[PDB]
Amino acid sequence: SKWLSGSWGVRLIVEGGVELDKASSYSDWVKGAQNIVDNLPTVGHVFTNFTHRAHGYWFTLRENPYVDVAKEIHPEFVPSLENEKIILDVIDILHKGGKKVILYIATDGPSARSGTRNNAEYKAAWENYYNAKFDGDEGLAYRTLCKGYIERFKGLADGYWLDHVGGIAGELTDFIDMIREVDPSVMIASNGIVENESSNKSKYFKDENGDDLEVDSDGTNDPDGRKYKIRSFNLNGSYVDFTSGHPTPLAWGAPPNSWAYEEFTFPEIVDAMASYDPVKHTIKHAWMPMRMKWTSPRANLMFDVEQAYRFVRTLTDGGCAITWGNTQTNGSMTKEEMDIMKEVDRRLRMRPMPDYIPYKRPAGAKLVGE
Ligand SMILES: O=S(=O)(O)C[C@@H](O)CNC1CCCCC1
Ligand SMILES: O=S(=O)(O)C[C@@H](O)CNC1CCCCC1
Ligand SMILES: O=S(=O)(O)C[C@@H](O)CNC1CCCCC1
Ligand SMILES: [Ca+2]
Ligand SMILES: [Ca+2]
Repeated sequence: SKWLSGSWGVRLIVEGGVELDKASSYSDWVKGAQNIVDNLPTVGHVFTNFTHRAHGYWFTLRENPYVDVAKEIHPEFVPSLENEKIILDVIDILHKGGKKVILYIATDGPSARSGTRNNAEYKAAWENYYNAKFDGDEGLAYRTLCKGYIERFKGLADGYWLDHVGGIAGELTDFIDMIREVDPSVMIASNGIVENESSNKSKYFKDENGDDLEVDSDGTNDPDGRKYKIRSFNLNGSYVDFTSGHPTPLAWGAPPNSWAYEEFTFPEIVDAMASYDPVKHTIKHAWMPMRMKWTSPRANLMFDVEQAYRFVRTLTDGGCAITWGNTQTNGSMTKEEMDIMKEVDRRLRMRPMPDYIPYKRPAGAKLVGE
């Protein structure tokens, strides 16, 4: 379990399903994986894909011991037999490079009742399957489909990051139970529902009256005046091993480099890990987008090297983990981001590591309550 504590990581997006088939002719994810290994020796872990980013009906593997997905469900759910080797080769390079591998799953699956883009044809094909073979029990159908791939990733995936969990077929706990039944040693994070041991509301920082804090301004030249709440990652739900780390949503106007994360979110979990008790606690982990969008290289890059270095240092010094939300082009990390990752890595290899520039509240940055 402990490998995640103090680890920093990057994302290598691998597409799934028919989208992987379409992207394979002009992309090389093997190069992208080798690129990470060769340039980022200090990186401890890499996030990549069991499903396509944010889409539960596109998988990175094809063959499945419990279902011929192409013949029984829909051919676009799986890549070609040749292209299913992409994710396997990626994992081999990362493992051979000494990296741990966390696999992303959009758990709302083909019915797409959460963040997966709705696709009527995909949903109908899926319903035809689970009604014919599972007599209407979508939850068991979905767990069984996924089980086949969890089985194939045994020893390859070191963890799983579950998204869209409010739309999962059946009970999320049954789905997590299924994973642990296949491989009880993998680390599991869930983007909601089972992280907060105390409640099913999202956890925000609060004042003495129990009201949520709100950022008013990010600084004198804040480009977006929308106020936003500040997520806490101090979450110890029993079903998960590490915190999902999803910060306040970008679409609400919360920048991923928010000063409030340096002042509230990160110090809280650094302090939590200072008392880490594996019997009681998750490994505290942050997944911070590099840009104002998670996966679009055209979105504004929100980190320079000095702030990215402080983010990684602050969290990993304290035994937390951090993952970057990197973007990919043609199967390799976007250059402008790799340049930053490389400079972070360079500094982390120095002995002593150089001090980071101290966090100071930006000019004009303030809470509503100030
Ligand atoms: O980074 S991923 O896409 O794999 C998972 C999640 O963090 C992204 N959520 C956004 C929400 C806004 C619209 C598109 C998806
Ligand atoms: O993904 S779904 O819409 O199906 C599940 C939905 O309950 C999750 N969003 C809540 C509300 C906003 C703060 C975070 C938690
Ligand atoms: O987190 S809570 O549900 O307590 C309140 C907060 O989420 C509402 N934010 C919306 C979201 C996107 C449009 C602008 C405002
Ligand atoms: Ca949807
Ligand atoms: Ca703002």
